Amino acid sequence: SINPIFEPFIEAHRYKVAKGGRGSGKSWAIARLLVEAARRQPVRILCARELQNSISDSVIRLLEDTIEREGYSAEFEIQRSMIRHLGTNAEFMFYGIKNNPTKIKSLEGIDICWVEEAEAVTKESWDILIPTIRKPFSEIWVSFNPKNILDDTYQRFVVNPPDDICLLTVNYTDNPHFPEVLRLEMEECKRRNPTLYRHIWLGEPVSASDMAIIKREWLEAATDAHKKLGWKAKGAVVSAHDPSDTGPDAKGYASRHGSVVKRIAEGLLMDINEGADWATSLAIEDGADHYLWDGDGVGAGLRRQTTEAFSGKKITATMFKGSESPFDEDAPYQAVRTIGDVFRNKRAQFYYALADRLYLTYRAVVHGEYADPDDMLSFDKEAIGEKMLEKLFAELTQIQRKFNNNGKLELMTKVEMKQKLGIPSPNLADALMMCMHCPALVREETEIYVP
Repeated sequence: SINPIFEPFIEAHRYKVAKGGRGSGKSWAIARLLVEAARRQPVRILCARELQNSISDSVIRLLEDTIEREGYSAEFEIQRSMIRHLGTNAEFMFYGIKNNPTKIKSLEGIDICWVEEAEAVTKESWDILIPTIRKPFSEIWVSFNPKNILDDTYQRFVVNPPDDICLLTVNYTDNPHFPEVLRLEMEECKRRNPTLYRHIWLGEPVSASDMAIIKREWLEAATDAHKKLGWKAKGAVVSAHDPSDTGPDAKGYASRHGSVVKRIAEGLLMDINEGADWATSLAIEDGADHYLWDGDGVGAGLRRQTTEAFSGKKITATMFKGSESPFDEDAPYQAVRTIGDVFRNKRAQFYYALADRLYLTYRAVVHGEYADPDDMLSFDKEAIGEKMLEKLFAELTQIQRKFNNNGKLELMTKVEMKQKLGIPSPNLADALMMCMHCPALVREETEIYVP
């Protein structure tokens, strides 16, 4: 008998999509149905995936194992990159979309395309693949484990689905032959990191909390926004350092030139002094006029080393304590209510400064609403590097408001984030937040003055 949950995939539908976490057996279910179809119809079946650096990355072994398991071996011809039924002449072929877009576009007579590990498939790859499956009554079958809700595959098939889709959600709980080997992994994870367990094993996509303060779409708009809207970085250079703690979590550094972010860096396997040396050296390299570091924890004693590093250079050095009452707390709140009435503390104050800059930039880029570039924020992608930029964005989107019994704005602490969300401390995000603050007044011709 075939897995009953997959019965709807036997009926005709243009799109057949199965999503869920690990151990659901969905790929085995799909392999079985395609083998049974191949035994009965002269179908050409394209097995596709985002990247196929070798044939061993494809589902070919899975199909062979399926054929052997059911006892169908004598019905088939097996080659390194082809399976063919000797009765119907049905054929399976295997290509990576990134690897052979030309070959894929040139394929004719395809009846079924199975895209496996489809969470890896990019918008560009879908746009290439889908128009090629153009035979009347041809079908696209898709199996994936959700990553982020905003990823193209999830958007394309779950959020804004096409006409004539059969969507199944299947997890290990729907697998009557869930392997003990996987049950062992699942329970281990469920206990150790409940949030991660829901993502990996219950197939829950990563999505922004309703309490999140910075949206991914704003960060995308803000990427190279100075190029998009055509302005240049003007202002002081501000750098900041998050020394993390005694644990493994990477240290953070961020630097900006006025409204344009120019560097985001991580500091691995450093003690507190190595970290401060690294960060102050980066600030010197970046031509910083102002440097801040988090002194609320392990960084509380770094003033001496920091000021010594800057000896002979006019660089201001400010210990940032996110737990303190907001800067200028008795001043009117702008954009009888004071700054202190609005924000619980400096961490909230400056995260909202960041969020505000980002939202304004988004409104400018996406909705064409004018804003002063000084009040915006752009990420210089070429300067920062795509890799570090993505790391930063993945942290920023998890920063969350928490309920406050005095109606003030307050955020979850990094310790709370680690404990509830099961993620490392967001030290890149915090480093960028700290460089929102410029408390030290200076001019080339004057003293540094801290009011």
